[PDB]
Amino acid sequence: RGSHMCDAFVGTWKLVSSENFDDYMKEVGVGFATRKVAGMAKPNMIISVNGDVITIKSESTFKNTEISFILGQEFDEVTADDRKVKSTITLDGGVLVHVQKWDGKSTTIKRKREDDKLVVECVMKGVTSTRVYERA
Ligand SMILES: CCCCCCCCCCCCCCCC(=O)O
Repeated sequence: RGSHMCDAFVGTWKLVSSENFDDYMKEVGVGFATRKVAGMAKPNMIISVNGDVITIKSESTFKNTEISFILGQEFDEVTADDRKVKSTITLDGGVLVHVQKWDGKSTTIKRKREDDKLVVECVMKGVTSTRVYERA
């Protein structure tokens, strides 16, 4: 009912820069055609909070996806590249930390506020991709 910690994430955000995303997708195991088309996308990310439930939507020409979750509570996620993963998202000192597990593999996506930006760091096996979003 009062202000939530994650309120700083709430809003509509647009992708403005990406680094190393193709390499990150390769490490995750994303196939050629999906990497090419997904790498071209300039998504909007819409984040909202309602009680304990955080919703993150990604809208792009490639795919529209949405996840809703409670911090610390594992859920099923079908990713944009059609991985069926088990996901858990927590808040660690202001940073949303999203761990995806599938097929004995794991990747971590961190989302944080930096100045007026929302910075998304995707990490797989030593490869990091940084994606920067600004308010739409
Ligand atoms: C981010 C949506 C468009 C690109 C879809 C990428 C599909 C393959 C990789 C899935 C990992 C998703 C990484 C999230 C990064 C982000 O939201 O910008």
